[PDB]
Amino acid sequence: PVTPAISGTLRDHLREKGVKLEAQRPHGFKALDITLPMPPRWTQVPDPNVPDAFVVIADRLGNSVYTSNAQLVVYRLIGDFDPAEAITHGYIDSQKLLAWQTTNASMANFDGFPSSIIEGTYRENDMTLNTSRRHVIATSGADKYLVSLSVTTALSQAVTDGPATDAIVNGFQVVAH
Repeated sequence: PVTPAISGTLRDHLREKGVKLEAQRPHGFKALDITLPMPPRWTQVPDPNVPDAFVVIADRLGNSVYTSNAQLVVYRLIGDFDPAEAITHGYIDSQKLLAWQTTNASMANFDGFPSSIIEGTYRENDMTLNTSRRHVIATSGADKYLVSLSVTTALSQAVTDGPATDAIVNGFQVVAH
C-alpha cells in the first residue's frame, strides 16, 4: 500500500539527505511528551551502555539468559528532508539482522505521525530473539524528531513476557508539547 525502499538504513538515509542527528535525554526535554508503559516488575536500567539512549527499561527480576527490555532513542533532526520518504527505510535496520524473519510490518501512521513498525525474530549470541522496532518521525513546532523504540525478548519468552511487551508496544505514545 506504501512501497518500501531496499537500500540504506533509515539513519544512513537521513545522513545522506543532509540531516543531522542530535541525541536527546529525558531531563530537560519537553518538545515532545512520550509515554512509555512500565509494566510490573520492570525498571529503568541506569547505565545501560546503549549508545544514544533516551531511556531503557527492563525486567531484571525475570529470568532467561536474555533480559527482556525496551529501548527508546530520541534524536532531534537538523535539516529539511521529507518524512514520508524517510519512513520507507523503516524496515531495513531490522531486516539486516542475522536470520531476520518478519512476523508483522506496517507503515501506517502512528499518533498522527509517519511511522514504520516491524516485528520478528533474529539471532544474537547463538540465541534467537523476538523484537518489535517502531520508528516515528514527529514534528513539534518547527522541530522534527526521530523517535525509535525496540522491545526485545528471547523467543522462548514471547508469550510468557507477553503482557509486558503488549503494554509497551501498544501503549507507547508520542505527543507534541
